[PDB]
Amino acid sequence: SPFSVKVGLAQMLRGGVIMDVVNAEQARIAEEAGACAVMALERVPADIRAQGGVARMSDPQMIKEIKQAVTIPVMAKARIGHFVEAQILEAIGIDYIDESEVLTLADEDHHINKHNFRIPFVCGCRNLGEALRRIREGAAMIRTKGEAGTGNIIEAVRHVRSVNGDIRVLRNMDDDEVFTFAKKLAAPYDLVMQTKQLGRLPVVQFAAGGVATPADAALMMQLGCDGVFVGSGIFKSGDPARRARAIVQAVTHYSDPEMLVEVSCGL
Amino acid sequence: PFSVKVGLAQMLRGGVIMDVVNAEQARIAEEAGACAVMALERVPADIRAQGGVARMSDPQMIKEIKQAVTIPVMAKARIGHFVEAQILEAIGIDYIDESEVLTLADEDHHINKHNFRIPFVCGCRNLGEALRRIREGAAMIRTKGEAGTGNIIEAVRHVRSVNGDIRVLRNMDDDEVFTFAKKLAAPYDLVMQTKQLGRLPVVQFAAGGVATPADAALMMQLGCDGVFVGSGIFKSGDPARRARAIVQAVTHYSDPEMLVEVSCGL
Amino acid sequence: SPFSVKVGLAQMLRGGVIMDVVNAEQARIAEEAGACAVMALERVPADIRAQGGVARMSDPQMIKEIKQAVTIPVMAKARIGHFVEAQILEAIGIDYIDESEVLTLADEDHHINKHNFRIPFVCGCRNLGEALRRIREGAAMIRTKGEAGTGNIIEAVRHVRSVNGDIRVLRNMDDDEVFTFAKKLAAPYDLVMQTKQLGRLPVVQFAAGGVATPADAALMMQLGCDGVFVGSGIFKSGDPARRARAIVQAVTHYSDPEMLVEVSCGL
Amino acid sequence: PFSVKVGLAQMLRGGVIMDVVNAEQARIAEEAGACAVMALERVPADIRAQGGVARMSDPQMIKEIKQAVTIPVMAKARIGHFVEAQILEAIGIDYIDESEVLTLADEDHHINKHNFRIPFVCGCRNLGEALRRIREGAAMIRTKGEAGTGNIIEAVRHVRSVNGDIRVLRNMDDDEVFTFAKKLAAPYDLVMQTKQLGRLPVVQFAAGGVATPADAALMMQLGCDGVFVGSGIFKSGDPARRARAIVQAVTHYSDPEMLVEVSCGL
Amino acid sequence: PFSVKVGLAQMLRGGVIMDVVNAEQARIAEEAGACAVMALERVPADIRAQGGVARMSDPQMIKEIKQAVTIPVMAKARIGHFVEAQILEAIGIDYIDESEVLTLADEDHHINKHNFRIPFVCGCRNLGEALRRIREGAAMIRTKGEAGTGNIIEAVRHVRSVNGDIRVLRNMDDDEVFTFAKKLAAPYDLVMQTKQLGRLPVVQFAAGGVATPADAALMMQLGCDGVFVGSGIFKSGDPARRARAIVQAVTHYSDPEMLVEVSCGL
Ligand SMILES: *Cc1c(COP(=O)(O)O)cnc(C)c1O
Ligand SMILES: *Cc1c(COP(=O)(O)O)cnc(C)c1O
Ligand SMILES: *Cc1c(COP(=O)(O)O)cnc(C)c1O
Ligand SMILES: *Cc1c(COP(=O)(O)O)cnc(C)c1O
Ligand SMILES: *Cc1c(COP(=O)(O)O)cnc(C)c1O
Repeated sequence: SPFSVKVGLAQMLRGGVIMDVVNAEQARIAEEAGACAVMALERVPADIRAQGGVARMSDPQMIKEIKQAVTIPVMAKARIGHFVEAQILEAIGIDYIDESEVLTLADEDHHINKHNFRIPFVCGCRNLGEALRRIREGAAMIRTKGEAGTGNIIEAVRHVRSVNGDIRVLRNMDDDEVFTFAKKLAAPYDLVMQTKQLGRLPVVQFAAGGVATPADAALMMQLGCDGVFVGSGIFKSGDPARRARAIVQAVTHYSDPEMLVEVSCGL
Repeated sequence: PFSVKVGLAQMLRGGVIMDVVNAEQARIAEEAGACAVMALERVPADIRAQGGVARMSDPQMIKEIKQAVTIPVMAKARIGHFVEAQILEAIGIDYIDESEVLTLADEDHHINKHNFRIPFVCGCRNLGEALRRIREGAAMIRTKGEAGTGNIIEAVRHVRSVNGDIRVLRNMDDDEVFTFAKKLAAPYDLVMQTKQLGRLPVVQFAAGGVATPADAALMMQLGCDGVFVGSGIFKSGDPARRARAIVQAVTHYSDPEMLVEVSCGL
Repeated sequence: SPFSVKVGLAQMLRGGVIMDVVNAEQARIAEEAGACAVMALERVPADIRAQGGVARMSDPQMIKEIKQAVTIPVMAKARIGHFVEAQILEAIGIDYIDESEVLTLADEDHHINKHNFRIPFVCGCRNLGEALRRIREGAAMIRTKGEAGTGNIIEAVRHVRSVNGDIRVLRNMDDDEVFTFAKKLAAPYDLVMQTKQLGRLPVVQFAAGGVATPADAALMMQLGCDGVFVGSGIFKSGDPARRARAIVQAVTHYSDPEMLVEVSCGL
Repeated sequence: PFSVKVGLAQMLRGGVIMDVVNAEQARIAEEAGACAVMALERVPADIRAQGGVARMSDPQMIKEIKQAVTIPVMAKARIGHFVEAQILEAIGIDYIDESEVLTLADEDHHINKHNFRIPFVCGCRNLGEALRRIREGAAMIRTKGEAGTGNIIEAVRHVRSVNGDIRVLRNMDDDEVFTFAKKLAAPYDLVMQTKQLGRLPVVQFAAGGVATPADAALMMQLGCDGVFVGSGIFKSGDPARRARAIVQAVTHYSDPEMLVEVSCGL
Repeated sequence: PFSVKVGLAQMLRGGVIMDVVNAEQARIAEEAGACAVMALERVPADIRAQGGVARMSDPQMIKEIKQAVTIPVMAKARIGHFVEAQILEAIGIDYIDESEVLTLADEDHHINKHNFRIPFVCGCRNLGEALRRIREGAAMIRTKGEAGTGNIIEAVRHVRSVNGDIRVLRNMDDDEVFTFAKKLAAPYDLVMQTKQLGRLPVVQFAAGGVATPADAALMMQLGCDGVFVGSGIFKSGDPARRARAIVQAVTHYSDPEMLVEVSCGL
C-alpha cells in the first residue's frame, strides 16, 4: 500500500538525530556531524510569537537552498490543518512534512488529510489516542510534542511514558475489553488492535521537544524511542559541530555510559 | 462470517417481532404474521418492581417456544453476560438480544459478539452507540426507546438521532470525518462505511414504546426496517386482532386507509 | 513459613463451590451435592440489618453442629476487626474464618491481624490494593465482595475485572514505574512485585456476592476465578439438592455450553 | 481527696457493671459476680422515642436497689445537673455517672465534680475529653461508645483513640508536648501526668454497645480495666446465665476456651 | 548488596557536606574538616532565575573536583533522569544526589537506584517520602528543607515530621501498623523495619537552609546524623573560617561555649 511505502521510508531514520537548521551552512554542519535528516525553518517560531506574529510555512526559497546543500532528507513544517502549505512543500520536492504545533494553529478542529499526499508526514502526540488519530489521518511517523522553546525534557518524558505505558497495557489486555479501551482513547479500534498485535506503534516513534543534552537524547532512546529531534540550541553554542556530533553519538551509543561521559565532558 | 449474520437479519426487513411468554402466544404471533418472536419468561419491569434481578430466561421455556413456531426465535442476555449468550446459542435459537431491559451484568463492557455463530441484536440511542455495538459484532440494531411505558417519544428521539447523523455524513467534507469519528467515539472505518452506504451497515429496527398501529407506521415512515413490540398485545381482549393490526401497519405503513381500518375499534 | 502452609492448604478448594448453610440438614445437602466447603451462618445478616440489628459471629453451638455433620471444610464469619470473635471461632475447631463485611463492621479503621492465628482466613476485596492489603495482614485466600443479598452479579464482575485487569497491567509494566504504582495502590511494594512475577494473586481467588445462577458461576470461572461462594438462595427454592448440584456442575464444566444448558434447563 | 476517690474506682478493676431497673435484677447481677450495679428506672431510649426527657431516677427506686445489694451502686445525673448530683450523693450511693445517655441539661458546662465527696464516672470519645473530665474531678472514665444499639464499633473507636494518643505521648519530645496539649484543648499538667504513667490517671472502662462475651473480652484485650453492660442482659430468657457469661468473659478475657464455653448456646 | 551501600554511608555520620564549584573550594572544604563535597557548577537558583533548566554539571568540572580531594565527592542528577546518573557513576564519583534542586525530569517516577553500584542520597519531607526513596534504593536520606533562602524553618518541619512519626511508630499497636503503612503510602515491610530499629534504616542528614553554626547544631540536637551546607560558606570574607565553624558546630553540637566561640565575629 502507499501508506506502507511511506512507513518504510521513515523506518530508514531509525537510530538517527534530526536537526533544525536555518540556512545551508547549518545544514552542512548537521550532515557532516552525522544527522539522519534536517528540519528547514527560517525563524525560531518562539521569536515570531514573542514580538506579536504568526509562525507559518517557511519561504520555499530558503527550503530549496537547504535541500540543494545536503544529501540526507529534508523536512519542513506546515501549520496544523493548513493543507495548502503542505501542497506547496510537497511541490518543492522535500522529503517529509512536519504538521507542527510549534507553528501557529491554522485549523482548531481538524488536521491535514495526510493520505492525500505522496510525501510522508510526521505528526506530534502526547498520548496513544493522539498518536493513533494522527496515524489514521495518514501520518507515517510520530514524535512527542514535548515542550518547545525551553530545553526542559520533562514533557517529552511524560509523553513517551504515556504512549509506551498504554501500549504495554494493551499487550495483556483482555480482548473483550479493547472495544471500551478504544472508545475511551477516542481512537480507531482497528489501529488499537494493530498496536496490540505489534506490541509497539505501527510507525516509527521519535522524541522531540526539550532534548537539550547528550544525556537527554540517550534517556529518550533508553525509554524506547527510535530517534530524536533537536532544535537550534545546537547552533547557539560556541562549537556547533562538536555539539551536533555529541548528540549523534549519544543516540548511536545510548547504552554506553563511557561514551556518554566522553561526548559530554567539556561540552 | 459477519456478512452472513448481517444477511440473516436482512430477512426480517418489513417485519414485526413480538414478545411472547409461552407457546400459545408464540403461535398467535406467528399466525398473525410476525417475522420472529422474542421468548421471555416474565416482564422484567415486574421483576424489578418486586425488587429483583431480571436474567436470561429458563432454557426450558425458550425451547418450548422454539418448538412451537417455524419463524425465528430470539431471547435476551444481560449486557456483558457472555455465558448467558453461550447457553442461548447452545439451545439452538436464532438470535440473541443483548438487552438493557434485563439487569446490567457488566457496567463497562458488552459481549464480544464476534465470538459467536448466532447473530445478535443490540440497542442504541445514537450513531456512536450503534457503530460501537456493530464493531463488537452486532448484526442487527434496534433503538432502546423507553421500556414499560408505551410512550413512543424516546424511540422517536433515537431514530431521529441515528438517522440525522447518518444524513450529516452524506455531504460531510472527507477531511472532517476523522474529527467526527473522534467526537462520536466510534471506529473511523465504520463511520466511513456508513457514509458510503447512506445508512447503517446492518438492519435498523424500532423498539421500546411501540404501542399502536400509528406508532408502528410512524417508525417505518421515519426509515426503520421493522419494529419490536412488547407484551401489551396479549393484555387486550383480542390478542390475535391486535397482533395482526401491528403487522398490517408495518406492511402497509404508507396506506392511511389501511391504518384507519386496523385501528378502528382496536 | 506458617503463612505459606496456610496458602498451600487453600489450593484444595480450586474448582469448588462454597455454600452458605444455616443448619446441619443444609450442610449435608451441600456436601452431597459436591460442595467443596460450607459457610456456617445462623441468620441472614441482611434480615438482621433490615430488622435494625447488629449481625455478629454466629452461636458456637450452631457452628459445631454443622462441623460435626460434614467431612468437607467448614468456614464461619467474624466481624471486620473483631479479633476476639476470631479467637472463639478458631477454638471451635473450624477450618477457615471469613472476616466479612456482610456482618456489621466492628473496627472502622483496622482489620484483624490474621498472622496471629493458626487457622487460615478468607477476606474480601474490590480491587488489587484491597486484595494485597488483606494478604499482607495474613489472609490466605481472597474473594470478591460483590454485592450481598441481591443476586445481582454486576459488582462481582466489576471486582474481578478490576483485580485481574490491574494484575495484567502490572505484568508488563516498566519495573521502574512499579514503585509509583505501589504508592498509588497504597499496597506493599514487595507483594506488588510478587504479584508481578507470578502473573496472578499469590493466594486462591474466588468470586462471591451475587452469584445466583449456573451461568453466573461459569462466568466467574471464565473471567479467571478459582471457584465461587454462593448464598442461601440455593435453599429458598423448591429443590435445593438440584440447585446446589447445578452450581457445582457449572463450576466443574464452566467451558462446556452444552452442560450449562443441561443443568440450567427447568431450574 | 481526689486520690481517695481514684482509689475507690480502682477496686472495680477486672469487673462488670450492670444496668438494673429493680431490686430483683440487682440481686441477679450481684449473684452473677458483677462488681457494681447502675440503678436506672426506665430505658432512656424509650423515654426519648416517646418524646420525653430522661432525668435522674426517683430516689425511692435507687434506695431500693442500694438496700438489695452489698456491691457498690451507681446512678446517673444529667450532664451539668449539679443538683441531681447533690440529691444522688445525699441518697448514700457510691458513684455518680454524669451521663450523656440522659438528656443534656447544660450544653456548655459539666458538673464541677470536685465539689462532691462521692466519686464520679464520666464518658469520653478521645484523650482530650478524658483529661477535661478528669480535671473537672471525674475519678473514673468510660468510653461513650454508642447507646441503645448493641454495636461495638464506636466503643472500639473511642478505646483506640484514647489508647493511641496515650501511646503517642510515650516517646514524644518533651518540647512538643506544649503544642500537643493546646491541640487537645486539655490541661498540660494532666497531659504530662499521662505521659509519665503511660496510661490514664484513673481507671478506664468500656461502655456503650458491649453486647456479647466476645465484645467484652475484646475491650479487655484492647486495654480497658472493665466494662459496663446495659439492660440487654435481662431481655433474654436466662438473665443469670447471660450476666455470668459477661463476668466470666472479663475475668478470663485471654482464655478462648472459656469464651467458647460461655458463648455456646447463649 | 544494598546493605553495603547503607554501611558505606554510615562513615559520614557526624560530618558536614559542602557545596563546591571548583577544586580550590573543594580543597578548602577538605582542609576545614568536611566529610564530603558536593560538586556543582552553578547555583540552580540563578539558573532558574534567568529562565533556565538546571541539569547535571559538566563531567569535566566534576572530575577536577574528584581529583582534588580524598574525601568522597557527590554530584546531582535530576529527579528521574537515570542517564544523568549513569554518566555520574561512570565518572567515578562516590555518591549521586537525586535532587529536587535541579529541574524535575520525570514528574511521576524517581530513578530506580537499585540498578546502580554507586550509593544515592535522596531528599524527603516526611516519613512516607523517606521510606519510598529508600525502597527505590536510596542509601542515604536528607531533608529537602528550603533551597536558596537560608531559612531553616522547612528543615525543622521535615526533621520533626520524620522523627515524630518514627517515635509514634515505635510504640504503635502492631495491629495498627498495616493501616499506618496504607496512610503513609509506604512499603509495610520497611515501616516494620523502621519500627524495630527505632530510627530510619539509613543515615539521615539535614539539608536546605542550614546557614549558621546555630542552625547546624540545632539539626544535630533534633537528631540528625550530619548536615549539608551550600555556597554561602564561600560567599563571605573568610571561607576557611566559616567552613571550620560549621564543622565544629556539628562535632561539638551540645557545647554552647564552643558554639559561641565559632559564632563570635563570624
Ligand atoms: C496535539 C494537538 C491537537 C490534537 O488533536 P486531536 O484531534 O484532539 O487528537 C489538537 N490541537 C492542538 C492545538 C494540538 O497541539
Ligand atoms: C446503551 C447502554 C450502554 C452503551 O455502552 P457504550 O460503551 O457507552 O456505547 C452502556 N450502558 C448501559 C446501561 C446502556 O443502556
Ligand atoms: C473492604 C472494606 C475496607 C477495606 O479496608 P482498607 O484498609 O481500605 O483496605 C474497609 N472498610 C469497609 C467497611 C470495607 O467493606
Ligand atoms: C461528651 C460530650 C461533651 C464533652 O464536652 P467537652 O467540653 O467538649 O469536652 C459535650 N457535650 C455533649 C453532648 C457530649 O456528649
Ligand atoms: C519530593 C518530591 C516528590 C516525592 O515523590 P513521591 O512519589 O510523592 O514520594 C515528587 N515530586 C517532586 C517535585 C518532589 O520535590
